[PDB]
Amino acid sequence: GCASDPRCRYRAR
Repeated sequence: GCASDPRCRYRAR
């Protein structure tokens, strides 16, 4: 859900 979001705890991509 918040993978593309850098502010999220978990960062992907």
